[PDB]
Amino acid sequence: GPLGSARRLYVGNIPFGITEEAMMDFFNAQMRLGGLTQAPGNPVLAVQINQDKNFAFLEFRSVDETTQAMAFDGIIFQGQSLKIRRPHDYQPLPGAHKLFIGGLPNYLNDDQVKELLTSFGPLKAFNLVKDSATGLSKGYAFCEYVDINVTDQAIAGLNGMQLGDKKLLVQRAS
Amino acid sequence: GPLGSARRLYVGNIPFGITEEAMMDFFNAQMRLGGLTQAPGNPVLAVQINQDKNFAFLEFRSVDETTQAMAFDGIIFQGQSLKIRRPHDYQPLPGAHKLFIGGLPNYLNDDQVKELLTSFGPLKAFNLVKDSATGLSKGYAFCEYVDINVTDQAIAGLNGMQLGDKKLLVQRAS
Repeated sequence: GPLGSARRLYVGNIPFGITEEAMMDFFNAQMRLGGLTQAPGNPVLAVQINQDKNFAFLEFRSVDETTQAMAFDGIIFQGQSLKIRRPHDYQPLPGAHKLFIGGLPNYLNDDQVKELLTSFGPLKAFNLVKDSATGLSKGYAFCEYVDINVTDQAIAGLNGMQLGDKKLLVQRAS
Repeated sequence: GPLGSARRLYVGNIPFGITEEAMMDFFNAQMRLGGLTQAPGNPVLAVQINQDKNFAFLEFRSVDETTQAMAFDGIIFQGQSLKIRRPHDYQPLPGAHKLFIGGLPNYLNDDQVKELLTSFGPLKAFNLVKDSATGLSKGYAFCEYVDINVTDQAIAGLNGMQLGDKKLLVQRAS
């Protein structure tokens, strides 16, 4: 559900043969050295390793320390660059990363506007704002990417871009 | 398998007539005497002796204790100085020869993908990655050959291979 999986992280590319205790000790040490821990003690409570598919799940004692540990993505552990991700059934709340897109040509329809956006990744929400009586586009839209990490990429790739006689605006809607 | 040779050592210059039990007793006693054990009990599980060529292999219960026993090179047994070495197939960096196989037709199952790989020799590890929900192949797999010397020939033979619709990507997984 909406509040599920908030204290766990997926860790991929773990070093071959590593133990759960070693992984646990490494992350707890890094949390402390890196200044990511928010109270005395160990933020990582447990590590569950799948040796066959070479991945682990970390369980944290708190929601906010789980979030902080996302910053370890790519950290090198016994020669291996670790892949750190949210669990697949973790989701931010609806609208958390809604985008505003302004400066669109009024003659473009929904699908045409969406084509520009979906080049960065799939969308879980989209609406092109139209005049209700005439059905004509007002030249701005909102969207949300399935993968929320795509949000900053769309902004970086589209914001301030030339588009016809306009300069496109793409920013977080709140 | 990979770690299997991480728990063995070669012993040379063994005196004539020595038994496997006497050798096992000797090394367990040495490990305990040196304070080199990381748990109660016996670190050496088994000894295999070749009387004709005057050598033995030791098998240990743990990777760390095997590494500790490297310190016994030159140790005196029945008046003779023993030669202690890693097995020739010892892997200093574990997983160095794990392969990634990508671009597989998504209808192929475990045995079919293995049939492609085993033409170059027997595997010690294999897994085809599947969607846990549907049980359907994601179109990539990992493996490890029993003989790591075969690895580069497999890459040479399989990488870039046209497989019906598909082109295979075969490389060290890292």
